[PDB]
Amino acid sequence: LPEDPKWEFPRDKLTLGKPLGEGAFGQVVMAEAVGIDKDKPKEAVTVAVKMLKDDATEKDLSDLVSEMEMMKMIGKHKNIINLLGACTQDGPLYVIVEYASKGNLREYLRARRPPGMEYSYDINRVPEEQMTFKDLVSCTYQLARGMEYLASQKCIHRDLAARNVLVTENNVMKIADFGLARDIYKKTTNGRLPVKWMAPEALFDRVYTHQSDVWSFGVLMWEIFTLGGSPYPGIPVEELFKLLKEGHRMDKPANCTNELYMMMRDCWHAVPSQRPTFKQLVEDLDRILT
Amino acid sequence: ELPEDPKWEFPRDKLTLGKPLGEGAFGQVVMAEAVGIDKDKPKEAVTVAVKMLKDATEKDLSDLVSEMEMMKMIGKHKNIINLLGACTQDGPLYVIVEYASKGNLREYLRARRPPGMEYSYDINREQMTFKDLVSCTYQLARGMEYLASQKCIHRDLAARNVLVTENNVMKIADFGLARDINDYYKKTTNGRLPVKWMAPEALFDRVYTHQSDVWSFGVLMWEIFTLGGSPYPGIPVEELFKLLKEGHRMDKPANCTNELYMMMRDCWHAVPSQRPTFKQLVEDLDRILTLTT
Ligand SMILES: CNC(=O)c1cncc(-c2cnn3cc(-c4ccn(C(C)C)n4)c(N[C@H]4CCOC4)nc23)c1
Ligand SMILES: CNC(=O)c1cncc(-c2cnn3cc(-c4ccn(C(C)C)n4)c(N[C@H]4CCOC4)nc23)c1
Repeated sequence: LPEDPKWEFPRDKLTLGKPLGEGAFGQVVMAEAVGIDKDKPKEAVTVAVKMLKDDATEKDLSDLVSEMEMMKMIGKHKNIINLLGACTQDGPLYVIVEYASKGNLREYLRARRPPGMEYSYDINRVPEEQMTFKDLVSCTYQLARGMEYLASQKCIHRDLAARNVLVTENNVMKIADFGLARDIYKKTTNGRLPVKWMAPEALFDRVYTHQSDVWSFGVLMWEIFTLGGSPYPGIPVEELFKLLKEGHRMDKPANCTNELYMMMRDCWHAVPSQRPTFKQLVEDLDRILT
Repeated sequence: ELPEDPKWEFPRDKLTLGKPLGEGAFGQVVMAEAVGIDKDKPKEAVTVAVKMLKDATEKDLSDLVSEMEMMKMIGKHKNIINLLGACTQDGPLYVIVEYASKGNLREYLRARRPPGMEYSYDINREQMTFKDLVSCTYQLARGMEYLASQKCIHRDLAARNVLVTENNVMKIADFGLARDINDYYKKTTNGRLPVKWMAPEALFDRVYTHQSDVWSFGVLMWEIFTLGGSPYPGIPVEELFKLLKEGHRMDKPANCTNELYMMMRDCWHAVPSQRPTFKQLVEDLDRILTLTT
């Protein structure tokens, strides 16, 4: 792998830590980096490094490099997990990205559900108490702002879901895993069946567009206002195909205004060209915030 | 097998292909004609250009589909090559866009330079005036300000990618193309080295913004008032990196007022946040155009 001084970070100044989780690209590990912020070059900063699992092929290795080199292309934004640097030449490939202390969004919302209406036993959070409606509309607004940035850079996400959203310690929403490569199932990875987030054109024809991500914004909105519900609850994958081309759609979440739910279904238009653009989603969510 | 969209489907019977025109990164574009593509006049044949694949991969098919469906989202404008229809489901994919009879701008301008002032041996054409040149820039700024408002970044704005219709309307083209993994870009594509149209911040950080699109507008202006000149004449690409961040810029073209050349340099501002918006470019370009004669 060629050198890149603009992005290279020395492994001496990088100290690994406890693992965080795993994804389609490998595993992501907590870490600390000394001087990764050039402005404050004697400061330890908490970071997350993305690396391969101990059983990955080179197909998986080029797919880690090809996400890293795409993260350099699309720039930085407040509502995405940004790239900080990399370790290339010696040993394993580390990819250093921003750290979000409050974890991922789906389990953040599930932990803050009302008593007796939990998803699973797990552990609840009453220091966090419970979220308000205005709380919820700004999380999607932040994500619309972030999705409108990625769309403007001609980037397609292909798998936008609440589990792939991350929360910083100031409750900032950060879209993650947007540079992954596309390689043409019933395999639940990380607790989710990804086919339930796909637009019909990507589910039946395996074709993706910025409009297809708009379909996956709609489901994301449904996850948010149900505080982490699971879409199409308990429906077999074999039946979603038939149910989808029949015109059936998900029901209106409680504690959610009609105009938001009528915005939810316009993302689920059968024709991609008929779905809203990210630009008007940002216009409408801003107006609804006040 | 591509999804349906009735509003945009055009029957393949009524479309008869013709001689090829040229190519881009997206495939080939070929002359053709379509009967009834204009619904208001349904018994009329209209000349169109259709974009199709060259052979090209399964990846190349998705980037045509996402360029076609992105052209539907950003709307229509007088100063861009607009989408007219498509043939999707029953055969190979055809994307039908507007036809500009006079070809691209760079060779349009080069064909119209004075005797003895040629760029190359091509049969010439009937010479453009100063008012001709300024309204040509105004039209293109109007088109870029529309594209910017729809959150669109061009990334490769050059005279060769502007086309002229039969009444001299300027139309920006290839604005919805997908972004791939970085071409060396130092290889001549379509008679130009695209690296000479890139802003330094997009050169050194490989990230594109609306402020960089203004930088390539400035280069574009230089192309126009030199009637199809070649930017940075005889400078090696390996030296252009240093030469740009050293502050060197192209010289003021003849038959071009000082205020236009100092507008050209404000496009080439070192600080991107300081370059003007297209919104302000059309406002100033409007002012220069109406004190024409
Ligand atoms: C499956 N992971 C991704 O897809 C991913 C991709 N790129 C960057 C990340 C990432 C970035 N900051 N970050 C912070 C944490 C974290 C912090 C505190 N906790 C626990 C103790 C509550 N977990 C984290 N943990 C995983 C575990 C479950 O969900 C996120 N993942 C990340 C994640
Ligand atoms: C990189 N080009 C594009 O991407 C593109 C995309 N979509 C539509 C076009 C297009 C639309 N109308 N049109 C007309 C002509 C033309 C007419 C008359 N001539 C001369 C050769 C006799 N050439 C034309 N010629 C090509 C050949 C040289 O420059 C462009 N291209 C177009 C172009």
